[PDB]
Amino acid sequence: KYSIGLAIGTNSVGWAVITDEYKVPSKKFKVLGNTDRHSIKKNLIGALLFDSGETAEATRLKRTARRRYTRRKNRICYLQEIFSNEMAKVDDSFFHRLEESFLVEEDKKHERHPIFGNIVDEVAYHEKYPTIYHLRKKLVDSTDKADLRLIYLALAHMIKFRGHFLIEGDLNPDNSDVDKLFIQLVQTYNQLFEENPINASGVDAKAILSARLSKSRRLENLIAQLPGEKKNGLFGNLIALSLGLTPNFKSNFDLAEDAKLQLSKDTYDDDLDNLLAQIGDQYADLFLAAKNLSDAILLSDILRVNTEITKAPLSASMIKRYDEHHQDLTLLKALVRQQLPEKYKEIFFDQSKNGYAGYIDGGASQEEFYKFIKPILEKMTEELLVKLNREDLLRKQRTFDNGSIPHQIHLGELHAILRRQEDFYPFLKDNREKIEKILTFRIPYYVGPLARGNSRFAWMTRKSEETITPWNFEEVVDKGASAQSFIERMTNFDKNLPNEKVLPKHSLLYEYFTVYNELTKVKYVTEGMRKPAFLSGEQKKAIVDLLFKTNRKVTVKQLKEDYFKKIECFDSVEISGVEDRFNASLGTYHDLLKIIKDKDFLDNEENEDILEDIVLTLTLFEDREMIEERLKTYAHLFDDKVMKQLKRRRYTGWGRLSRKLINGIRDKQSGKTILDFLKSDGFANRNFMQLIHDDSLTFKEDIQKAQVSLHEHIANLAGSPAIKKGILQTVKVVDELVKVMGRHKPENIVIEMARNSRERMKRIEEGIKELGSQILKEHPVENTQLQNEKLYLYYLQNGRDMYVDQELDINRLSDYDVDAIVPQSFLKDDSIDNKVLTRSDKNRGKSDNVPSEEVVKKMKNYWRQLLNAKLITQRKFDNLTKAERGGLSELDKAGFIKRQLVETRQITKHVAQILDSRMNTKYDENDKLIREVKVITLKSKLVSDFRKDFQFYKVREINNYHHAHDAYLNAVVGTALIKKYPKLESEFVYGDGKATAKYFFYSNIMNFFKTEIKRPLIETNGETGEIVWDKGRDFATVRKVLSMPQVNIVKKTEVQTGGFSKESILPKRNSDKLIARKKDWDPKKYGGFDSPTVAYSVLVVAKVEKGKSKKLKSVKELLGITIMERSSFEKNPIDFLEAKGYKEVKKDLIIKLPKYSLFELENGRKRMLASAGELQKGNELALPSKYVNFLYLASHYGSPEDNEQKQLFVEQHKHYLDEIIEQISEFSKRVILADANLDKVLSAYNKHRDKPIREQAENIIHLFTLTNLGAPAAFKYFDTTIDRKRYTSTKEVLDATLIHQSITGLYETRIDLSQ
RNA sequence: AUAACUCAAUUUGUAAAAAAGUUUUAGAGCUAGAAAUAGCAAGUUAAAAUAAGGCUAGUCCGUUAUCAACUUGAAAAAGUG
DNA sequence: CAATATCGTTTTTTACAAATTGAGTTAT
DNA sequence: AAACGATATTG
Repeated sequence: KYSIGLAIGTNSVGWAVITDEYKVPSKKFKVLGNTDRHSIKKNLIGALLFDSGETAEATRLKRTARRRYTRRKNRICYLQEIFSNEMAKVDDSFFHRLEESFLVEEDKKHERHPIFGNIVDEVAYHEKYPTIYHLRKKLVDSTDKADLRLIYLALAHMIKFRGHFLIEGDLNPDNSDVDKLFIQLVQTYNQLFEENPINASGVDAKAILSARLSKSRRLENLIAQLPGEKKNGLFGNLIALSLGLTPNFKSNFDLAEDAKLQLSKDTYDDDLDNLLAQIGDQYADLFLAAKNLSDAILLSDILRVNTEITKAPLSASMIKRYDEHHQDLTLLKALVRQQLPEKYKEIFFDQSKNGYAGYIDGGASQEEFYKFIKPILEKMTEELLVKLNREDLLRKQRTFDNGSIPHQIHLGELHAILRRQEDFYPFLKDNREKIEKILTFRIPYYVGPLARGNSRFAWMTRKSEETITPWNFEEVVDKGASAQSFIERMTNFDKNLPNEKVLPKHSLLYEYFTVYNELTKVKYVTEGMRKPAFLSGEQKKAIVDLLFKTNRKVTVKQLKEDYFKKIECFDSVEISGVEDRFNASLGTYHDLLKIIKDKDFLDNEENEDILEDIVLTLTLFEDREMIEERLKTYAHLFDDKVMKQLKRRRYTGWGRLSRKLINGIRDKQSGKTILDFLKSDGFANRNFMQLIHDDSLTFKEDIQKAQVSLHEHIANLAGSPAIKKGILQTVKVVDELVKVMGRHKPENIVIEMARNSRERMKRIEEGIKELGSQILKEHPVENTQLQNEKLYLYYLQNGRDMYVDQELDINRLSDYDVDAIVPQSFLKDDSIDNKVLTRSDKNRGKSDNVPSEEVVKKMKNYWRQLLNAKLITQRKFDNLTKAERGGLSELDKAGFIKRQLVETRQITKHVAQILDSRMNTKYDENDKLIREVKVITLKSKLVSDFRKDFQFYKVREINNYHHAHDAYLNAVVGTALIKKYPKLESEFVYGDGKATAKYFFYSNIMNFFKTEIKRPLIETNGETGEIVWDKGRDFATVRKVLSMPQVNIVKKTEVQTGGFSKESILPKRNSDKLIARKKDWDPKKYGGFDSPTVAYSVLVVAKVEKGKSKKLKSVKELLGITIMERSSFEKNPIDFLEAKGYKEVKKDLIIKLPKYSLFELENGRKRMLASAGELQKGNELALPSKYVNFLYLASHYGSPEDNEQKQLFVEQHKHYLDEIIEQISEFSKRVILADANLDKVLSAYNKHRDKPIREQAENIIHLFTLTNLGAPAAFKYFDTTIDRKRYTSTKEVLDATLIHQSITGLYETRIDLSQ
């Protein structure tokens, strides 16, 4: 009877139904409602359109913040309860006056002045401590009893903005010694390098190093004062290290191995060892003197103050900003009074402008302020331009860059103060430790929410049932159980033994397994032997003992040279399981050898269980203390020093397989586990896959007896949730396409699926740094410039030709080429991973393969550097060099040309497996599946070529029909292919010398559609002789369907979700639009929110009052039920509406009208709801095919003959231009009703009738955005911007007819809103 | 087409933290003038909220997914041409 | 009532598991 | 990152 074609997209599912002649049936569907019609004819073609599914990411970030906010509230709430009793004596109303600081005087309960509750004290406080940092410093330094209130403020400010937790352990501020500490580096160097000492030279390390520039410059500046020493010289890189940077010590010391050290990465103790153990331990006291100068200079850029003057150098640093800002602003006033007085009001009164007023009172950033007076200053000062570059000019203390500041330095003052004032307040002494905890304490990430079983999100497990707090957390939260659950709730079960947890990737047993499985198919021959042979049991264990347990990685060259030669005495050997080196390696054995320094223990086979628990622990837990905790049992087996280093050794990653599978389950026969068979299987050297599939053994069936919704099922898949929206809708479409054919399943279903600025500047910034290249500090760029492919590429290649070797010219990009590495005529990859910039695609070598071996030779060296500079990926590097493995074999070639029309994407196959198992559900007599329906899958190239080649052209911007057209051409091409070539079923249909013919064949698979290349009019399958294509009638019946104007389009109506409103918190204003940020906060006094999201409009017919007397008038209107209001409304719709003003509401006439709800009006004009307030265009323009194809060609400047018979088609049919405008205008005037817009278009067209046919078509294609279904949008007719006519009312709809559609549009229910 | 491993890149989902930003109030503006309006001085800080809120009352939850109509359902979802 | 213009919270860091794509080894 | 629905402003 029939087949179904689908096109699955993120915003659309197009569908078609086709009969055996490739025709698409029409049919009469019932039409429900209260209308004149009881039926309608509908062609079974259409498309569902829908807004994108969104990721949970924004939802998550909002969520994680919501919680940061409720918890910083409880921090202050902890602090305040401690203070309550002694503060209820100094000042009854203090913690209240704070609470209501936000209220206008009128709504206040206590005195307006928060701190002291009168004007004279409050005024005085502000005079003495302009900023809270003034108060922080005094409270830390001073010894005087201080006011409980001024103490409680300093403390809360520290707790309420406690800075970051990115450093572990304790930070101690101690500069002062920087000059002596630098001269200890220069001394404890010149000891070692006796020959060529560095002149300490009274060089000002102090200033150069604690200057306010970058690290990478403070370095240049410091080797600038050192004569005849390079910034890459040994002392050069030490200084980079002392400064916090990541330098590379390799070329100094002649190493083959990279030696980079970041003092404040957690592997520094292990990397320095790896170096020192290579260069000698007589260099320990050089990475020592560079650590000493590091601890005095770590926090330069935050501190800016000699810590000899104050235990409070962070606040002092801030008071410094204050004084400077004051000093500099006094001076900047004076200077403007003298020199540019006309412009003074502007700078200092005007908040509109980014003057000092716009800085302070407006909304102007430091950046925008600094951008405004750069000019003014130099047109006038010398010192202020110094400060503006440094970004140090009229600084505020609360700023975007305080993200540096660790919780440790604020804990610093927080501590100082308590110590100071516990001398006077007994309760600050008794509670000093509670209060540092509030600053200090932080729920560990591996615990998560502190839920009591109303958190979907939560997993932590309670050691008790009390309330958790920063002080009782250890004793009430079972942190270990939680830490474990954090990881184990996310890890895979062994798919094979689903009861069993996958082992740690780095499990000693796991690695043994991984090596054996790979060592059991290593073959080898000598000269003497008749055939290549597997390894013997005995051999493996000797290979494993001598090679795997002394080298991290074992080479084939080690195998030949180190085992065979020196244990077998073969001068020759030919190995056949591995290449170059062994994929598997006992990574963990050597980790543990280097640490437990006892070979005999790791081998000893009774230690197995323990060492498998040590690694599990090293993997489950990344908290070093908890690791210590877990490892405690075994303290007795290895020295103090050896536990200190086991705990630091952490692992991540999980296996794919369990312990039971590998070395647990036995063969009944053998009493041998898998690992036993890998370790020795005699003459057969069976491998895991095999072992699990050979019926000679117990294993396959020990496994088989261990095995096991739709919406749930689709959401559990792996891909964008955007495409998973398509997937559901495509299925739901298919079930209505089945219902519509009277519950008859198709013979066939055909599915095809479809496929910035910041991340690029970091890829280059980082790239060029590591490369030691001047190109940035020589042609600065910005984030948004690198969206130019050619510019991006130029910079990713160090301004250098990828195929030649020679600078390129930033000013000649437009003359050079973006060549594809593996050519575009194999791989339709057009990403950075397959593109290169070069002065011509020529220099590549052959058009017909990877870049030549000549080129690979010359360039390889550079490609490596770019690879090492993360300026090319491994994928790109590997393609680039592939010519030096014979490049593209005539079978790799064939490989890709099949890949071009065969879907390999996992997600598409998931789609097919679902549709198959849903269509095919009945079993035969021998009890295998009866496959009633074939699920064909197609790449999107087939139907695009098919469209190019027979001139069924597509132009997306005309209307939404092409989604449906593609799905029809998918059912057509799809069913034809597997009619003509039933053997391609193995490749396209879901379920269970030669290379050049595979190519030529797949290359040409689609020929049977054509009459010449000479093929017969009628095409047939040679075996069954069934008809597959009648070139004399079938191309005609395609052209019919394409030209068919009534195609079923349908926007998915959708209840809106997300933010209540816009986020912006607006000044006060009289306006019923404004929304209360909290119940008591009338926005007429406090400001608040505008722009709520309508979750859905709702038709109210009721009565409202009118005029002084409260005469009931009668109304029918659309009321927008906002997202906030939604839960209220649904709980009691009448009550909600009554309180809005409505009366005698007719509850049975209440229509939910989601976004997009459809309305047909007067001349088949349609509108779709956007809001209770604004309508969208609801009509499609059915442009004739002749005009579509005209517009394709015209706009598009085969070969010369056809690219001429189709250019002479354009010139001959130029009447089509005026005809196409005539079309848009009969439509626009019937349905769009944008008089002035239509008339600027008519005008716009007429002026440009004098311009090439190509140009005039490119821009008629833009005119369709006047006529496009959905929200109006701006477009240009040439240089004529035509702003959007919008429908800013929903009244006209209120007596129109509501159309309620099925997903397919086929079934309807039209209601005639005249009631 | 599947399975283990290797190397790289990506995607999805979760938790813990940070800095700003905004909004009201507080930080006595001053000297003229009846008045509207001038001149000058000031400005860097702070409290609080940061989805309204919710009952389950947790140092929890609140912006993802899912949604034609009619009948049936809490619901998912079924029945309906 | 209709044309036109303005508007939209931003950014950091740490820890982790899972698919998937695609170059390679070994296998059903 | 737009796009498009909410606002104010404006004619």
